[PDB]
Amino acid sequence: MAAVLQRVERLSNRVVRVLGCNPGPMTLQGTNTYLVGTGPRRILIDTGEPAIPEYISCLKQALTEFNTAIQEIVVTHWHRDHSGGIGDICKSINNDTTYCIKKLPRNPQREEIIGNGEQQYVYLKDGDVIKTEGATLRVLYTPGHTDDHMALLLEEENAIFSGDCILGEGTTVFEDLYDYMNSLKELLKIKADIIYPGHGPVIHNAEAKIQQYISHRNIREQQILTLFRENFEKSFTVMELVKIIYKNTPENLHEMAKHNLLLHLKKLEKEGKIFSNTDPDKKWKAHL
Amino acid sequence: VLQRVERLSNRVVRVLGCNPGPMTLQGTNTYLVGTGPRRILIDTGEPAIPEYISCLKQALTEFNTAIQEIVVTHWHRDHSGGIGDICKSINNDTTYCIKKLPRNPQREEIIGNGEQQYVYLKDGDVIKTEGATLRVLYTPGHTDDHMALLLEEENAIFSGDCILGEGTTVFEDLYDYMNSLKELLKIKADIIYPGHGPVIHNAEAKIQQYISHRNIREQQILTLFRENFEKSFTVMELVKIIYKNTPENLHEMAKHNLLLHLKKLEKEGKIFSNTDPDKKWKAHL
Amino acid sequence: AAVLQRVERLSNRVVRVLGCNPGPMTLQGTNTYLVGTGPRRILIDTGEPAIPEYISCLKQALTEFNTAIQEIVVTHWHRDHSGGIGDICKSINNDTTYCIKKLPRNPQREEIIGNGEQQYVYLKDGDVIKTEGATLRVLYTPGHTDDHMALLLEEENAIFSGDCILGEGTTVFEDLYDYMNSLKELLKIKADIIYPGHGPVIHNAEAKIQQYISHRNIREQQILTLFRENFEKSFTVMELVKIIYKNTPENLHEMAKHNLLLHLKKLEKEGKIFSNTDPKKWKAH
Ligand SMILES: [Zn+2]
Ligand SMILES: [Zn+2]
Ligand SMILES: [Zn+2]
Ligand SMILES: [Zn+2]
Ligand SMILES: [Zn+2]
Ligand SMILES: [Zn+2]
Repeated sequence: MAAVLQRVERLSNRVVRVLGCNPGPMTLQGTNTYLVGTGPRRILIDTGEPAIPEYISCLKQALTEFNTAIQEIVVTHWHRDHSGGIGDICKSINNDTTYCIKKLPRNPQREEIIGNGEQQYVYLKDGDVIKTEGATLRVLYTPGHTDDHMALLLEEENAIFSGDCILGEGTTVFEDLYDYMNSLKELLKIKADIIYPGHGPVIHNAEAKIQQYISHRNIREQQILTLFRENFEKSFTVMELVKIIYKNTPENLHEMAKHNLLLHLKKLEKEGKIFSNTDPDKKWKAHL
Repeated sequence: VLQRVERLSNRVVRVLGCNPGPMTLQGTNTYLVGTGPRRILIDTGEPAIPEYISCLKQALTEFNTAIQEIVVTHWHRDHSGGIGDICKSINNDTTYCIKKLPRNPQREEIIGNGEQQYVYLKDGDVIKTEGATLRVLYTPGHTDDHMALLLEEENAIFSGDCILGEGTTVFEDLYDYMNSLKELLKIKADIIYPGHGPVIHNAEAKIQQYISHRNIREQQILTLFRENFEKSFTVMELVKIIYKNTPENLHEMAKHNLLLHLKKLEKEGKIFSNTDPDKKWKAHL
Repeated sequence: AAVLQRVERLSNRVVRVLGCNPGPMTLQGTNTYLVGTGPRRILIDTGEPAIPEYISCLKQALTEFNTAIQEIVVTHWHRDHSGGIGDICKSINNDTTYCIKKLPRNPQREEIIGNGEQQYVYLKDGDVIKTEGATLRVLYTPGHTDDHMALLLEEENAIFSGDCILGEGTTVFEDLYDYMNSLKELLKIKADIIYPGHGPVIHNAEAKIQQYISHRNIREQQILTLFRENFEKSFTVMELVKIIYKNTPENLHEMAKHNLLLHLKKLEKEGKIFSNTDPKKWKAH
C-alpha cells in the first residue's frame, strides 16, 4: 500500500525532490531532500543519512538534469537522516566556494559538529528569510519533534517543507507533545496549499492532514483526562494507567504504549491539569 | 577459531560480530536467548558491519525465530553500534525495543538517527522470553553502565566485557571492577558467555583468576608503601620500581595500570596524595 | 596544484603517506608521516575514518621501508587527523596495542577513540617524543583548535605544522588571537623545512609563515583604520562587512561575516575595540 517514490522528481516549477536512498522503518522510502529555486543556483533542503553513495549520484544527476548547482544547504533538524550527508556533499559535489549550511540552534544551545569539524552551521532564527532565484523561504520554528525543528514556507507556492513535523504517510514521533501540538496549531494558521514532508509523498490536503494529526492526539488525551476526572481521589502509576488506557493494545507493544502515555502525561502536567509526586513509582493525580 | 553462527545450548545461539580486533578478539559475541519464535538479542556488534547483519539473518532463518527485544551490556560501540543497522535491515512488524542500564551519572545516549530511544533498566530487573529468564546484574568497573545478565534456567552469566573468554579486559575504575567480580562470584554460576572469546565452563576459576591477577599487583604496591611508610613516591619513581620486569615499549600501559591501582588504594584510604606539581604518594599509616 | 604521490620518502627520517581523502578542506588528502630511521617509527596523524585505501598505502609504506608503528601522535581532534586511529589498530597488526599521544582539549573534554576501550596519552607543551634516529619536541600551537600540536624534528630543524600552516592556500581557525601568536612562536624556531598537515612540503619556512602573518595583518589594519578614523562611530557586523569586505562577492557573505567576527574578537581581547550589550555595536578604544 505504501507509494513508490522515484529517486529524482520535479514536483513543481520551483521544487525538485531527490530521495535519500535510505528507506527504513523511521525514514519510510527515504529522506526527501529538495532543490528549491528556478535558477542556476538552488537551495538544498536536507542531506539524507551519512555515507549513502547512491544519494550523491542521484543529487549529481538532478543538478546535471536541471542544469543547476547548490547555493546553500538548509537542515530541518539535527536527526542524522536530515543532517548526515552534509560532509559527503561538501567532499563529493564540487564547488568554487565551500557550502553554507544553515539550521536553527539547539534549545538549549549545544556544540554541533559538521564533517571533520572545520565546517560550522550558520544559525537562523524564527521568521528569517532564505532567498534564491524564483523562491523565498520563511523560517518557521516548529519545536516538538526536536528542540531545533525548522519548517520552511515557500511563499511563491504557499507550500510548507514540514521536515519530520508532518509526514506524507503515517504518523510521526516527537520528544514533547505540548510543543508538537502547538507547532501543528501554528502551521494551521499559515493556511498552506501543499506540504512537502521530510518523508513520504507530497500532501495536497494540508488542512485535513494537520487536523487528522491534532484529532488523533486529542482523542487519547480526552480518554486519559476522563479517567483522572472520573477518579479524582486516585493517584495512578504508569503501569496502572497503561493497563486501563491501552487495553486494546497487544503485550508486544507494551513499551510503545508506556512511552505514548508518558508523552501524554507530560503535556497534561505542563498545562497544570494533572500533577505528579516524588514517589519511587511516580503517581499522577487530578488536582483542585 | 569461532564459527560465525553456532548453537551453544538449547537456549543460547552465538552470532559473531565479524569485527575482530585487538580489543574484541575474534569479534563481539552476540547471543540469541530463548527457545521460541521470538528471542532476546544480547549485544549488536559494531556500526556498519554488513557481514554481521547477514549472520544474524542466517541465525533467525536457521533457528526459525525473530528478535523480541535487544539488550546492550554497555555503551562501547562494539556492543551498542549495530542497533541502527538491525532496525533498518532486520524487518519486523513493530520497531525494536532496546534495553540497557543508564549511564552513571546519567547522559543523553543517541541510537541510530536519533528517533529510537533506550528503555532503561535497573539492577535486579527481569527480562523474560519463551524458555529463558534473564536477571539484570549491574556490574560497573569496565564502564559505569555495565550490565551482566543471569540466565536463571542454565545458571549462566552473560558477562559482557567484565569477564572475557581469553586474556584480560580493561576498566575505568578498579574499585568498582573488583567489587563487581566479587559479586559475580557470589552468583556461583555454572557457565559464562563472555562479550569476546570462547565460552567459559569453569566460571569460579576464571573470576578467581581475574581477582588474583589484580590483587597480586595491589599487594606489591601496598607492600612498597607500607615498608617505606616515611617515604613519598612520584608516579615515575613507582613505575620504575613496581614494573621492573616490563619492557620500555609498555611504559604507558604500566603507568596507566599503576594509576588505576593508586586511585583504588586512595578511595580505600590506604594511601594519600599531596599538592606537589609532581604529585607524591605516601602510605596513610 | 601539485600532484602528490601516495607513499614517498621525503627525508632520511621522514616518509609521507597520503590519507587518500581529497576534498575542499584536506586538499590532496591528509599528510600522515612516518618519522624515524629504525624498524619502529612514529606515525604523525591517521587520516579520516573508514578510508580502506589509506590502510593499504600505510601497509605498503611499512613493508617498503621495512618498519612498524612505534606510537601514534595526533596534531588535533579534527576527524581528518584523528579519524583513522581505530582503523590502524584493527588493520595494522602488532604485538602490543598502539599508544596514541595528543595534547588535551582546552578546557578538558572526554575524547573517544574507536569503540571506546582505547584512550589518549596526553602530552604537555615542551614534551619530547623519541625514536631511533628522530627526536620530536611538542609545541602547543592553539588557534586552529584549542588542542593543536605542532612538532619540531630536532635533527632536521623541521616543523610538522598540522593545520596551523598548509602547503598550499590558507587555513581556518577558531581563535585568531592564539593563531597569530602561534605563527609568531613558530617564526622564532627558524625552521628549515615545514611538513604540513595538507599540501606539499614548505622549503622556505620564513617566507610562508610571514605570508600567513601578513594576510591576517592586512585585514586587521583595514578594520582598525576604519575604527580609528571614525572613532566617534559604533558599527554593527552587517555595517562593517559591507564596508571592509567590499571586494568580497555576496555569495561569500557568511564567510566574510565569520572572518570579520574572528578579527573583532582578537582586537577586543587586545583592548583595541569594545562591544556593547545592544540587541551588537563595536566602537574604538
Ligand atoms: Zn526523519
Ligand atoms: Zn526526525
Ligand atoms: Zn567489547
Ligand atoms: Zn567494552
Ligand atoms: Zn583541522
Ligand atoms: Zn586538516
